[PDB]
Amino acid sequence: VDPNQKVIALTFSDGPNPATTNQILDSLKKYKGHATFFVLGSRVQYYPETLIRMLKEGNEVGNHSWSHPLLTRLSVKEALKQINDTQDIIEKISGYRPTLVRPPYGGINDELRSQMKMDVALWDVDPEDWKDRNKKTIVDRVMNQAGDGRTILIHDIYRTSADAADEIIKKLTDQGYQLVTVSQLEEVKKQREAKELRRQWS
Ligand SMILES: [Zn+2]
Repeated sequence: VDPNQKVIALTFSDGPNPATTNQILDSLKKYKGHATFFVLGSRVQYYPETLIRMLKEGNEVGNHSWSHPLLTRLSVKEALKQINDTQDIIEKISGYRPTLVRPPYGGINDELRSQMKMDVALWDVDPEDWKDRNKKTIVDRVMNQAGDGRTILIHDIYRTSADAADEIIKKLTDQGYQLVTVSQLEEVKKQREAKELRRQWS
């Protein structure tokens, strides 16, 4: 990944769902891009093959809880169980340990932050594809807001979202963006910031 060229992080919450997730994985593979999938533990348990596929194809996997409660409605113990049960199923299937967590609905507090011991990964651009389940509406909202360094949220459980994601992936690729994982974007930002180190010997 070249930090001097455009980067963007496409991210997908709520899968795996083979019919839609596999289509998105196909699009990413066709256009030579990667993404980050924030998965539900319950769905990993239903669809272990899709977890393996997304990892095999170079995508990053994050934790999106077991069954999608608002974690701030739970006790800390119950919320940690949602997260840890999801770590556990991912580990049991794949041997992979996610480092990124995306709390359902963005809901988090300082106590959960400190106790989860994971990197909280939210987003910058949200076309609300759960609300406007319409391919062109989703595409246009994303493409109008896309820019270097941004993180896009799509929910990979709807047909219109998978169809929109294919078009978004194509258009961003045509525009010269590198489609990177969340962790790769973090690294790019650090590489760009590190240019300031050169001031020490200028
Ligand atoms: Zn979700």
